[PDB]
Amino acid sequence: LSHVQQALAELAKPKDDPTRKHVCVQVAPAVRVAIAETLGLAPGATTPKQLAEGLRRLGFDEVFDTLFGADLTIMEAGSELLHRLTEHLEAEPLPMFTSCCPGWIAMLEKSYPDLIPYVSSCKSPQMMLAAMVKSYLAEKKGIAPKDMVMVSIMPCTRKQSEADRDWFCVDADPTLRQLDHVITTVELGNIFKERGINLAELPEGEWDNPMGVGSGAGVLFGTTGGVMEAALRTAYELFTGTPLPRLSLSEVRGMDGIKETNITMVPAPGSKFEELLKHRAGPLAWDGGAGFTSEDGRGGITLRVAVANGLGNAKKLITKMQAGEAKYDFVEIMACPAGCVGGGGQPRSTDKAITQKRQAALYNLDEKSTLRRSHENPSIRELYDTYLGEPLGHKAHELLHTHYVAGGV
Ligand code: SF4
Ligand SMILES: [Cl-]
Ligand code: NA
Repeated sequence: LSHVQQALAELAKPKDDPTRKHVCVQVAPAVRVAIAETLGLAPGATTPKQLAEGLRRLGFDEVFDTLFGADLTIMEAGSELLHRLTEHLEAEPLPMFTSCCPGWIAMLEKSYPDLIPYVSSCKSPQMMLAAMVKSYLAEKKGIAPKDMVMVSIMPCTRKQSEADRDWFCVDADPTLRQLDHVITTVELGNIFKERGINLAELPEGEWDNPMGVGSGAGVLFGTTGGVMEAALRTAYELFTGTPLPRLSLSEVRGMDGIKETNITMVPAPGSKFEELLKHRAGPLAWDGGAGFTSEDGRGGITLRVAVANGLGNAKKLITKMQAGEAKYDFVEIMACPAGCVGGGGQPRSTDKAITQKRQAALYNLDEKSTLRRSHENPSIRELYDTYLGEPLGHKAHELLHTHYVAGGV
């Protein structure tokens, strides 16, 4: 009856049982780093492939990395940000708010419904991957979507409410969910312990590529800095023709839980963006944007970015934004004070710095030194080229975008 119980019941069916479904799991990075703590070990003390092996030992037919879903979110959100910028340069409002945290989306709908048009229409990484699995991958494997079960392992006690939004379903049948069951880090750790599975003693397993062909997880080596940063990078690099380094946000004096950075953007020589800047020179009192110019006319825009952690802190930021005392163009609100590594589904620790330890072990040092870019991922390129079309296009909109409901759902 619980979602854990339903998922385990699907796995309990022998693989050759005529009523067996194709049971898929996707795993968030915050889960991978914290799951070792369920054994009393340090964050990161078990490897990603040990976790993949453990999941395969529970009976999962596919084991996916949610980072594949995040590459889709980066493609869509980066394009969406650049589109809003483009529309505003040529005279879907700015500022844009990210949409990946369901705690934020719940507060948005209930308490700030007038802000709905400013929020990204992107689904979350877990929902984009789920939508893809029950469309593209089902078709590829010749499996009816109703015979697919999608489970996510999340650090978050709110991701089931996200998955349960009614229209996240296949062909307007609300009982055919894109994402069926969410299991938290601690629930999964309990499942392993109840079965005598010790992740730390497992051999390395393998990931499956959600494209259904090829080796590995379908995500390239390296790190992005997360969906918000990589969406910014996508827009910035197209706008300027120059690389965006890893960001370092600074604390905002006088506002708890708020960090910021300003990103100066000069359009690439000969680009449409350069043309737009030169030729064409609501609830949130947006100031028409920050810009700069030089004596010879090489002008640019300055993108003002904020991240709010904690919903109380976000409410204070929104108050200041409405007052015009805080001026931002792109804002990420996450409900958890420490972000997802400190989510409500994570192990409890006496270590006041456990979330710092989780963040540090979240990706290895070799991968942290390497910046990767979602649009360079051959699996992502193939999916757009042969199935989705263009970011923000009709098919991408259908599978990967969503809407919001004033008053909540
Ligand atoms: S910040 Fe917290 S509530 Fe929001 S997605 Fe992450 S774990 Fe869930
Ligand atoms: Cl997600
Ligand atoms: Na594989």
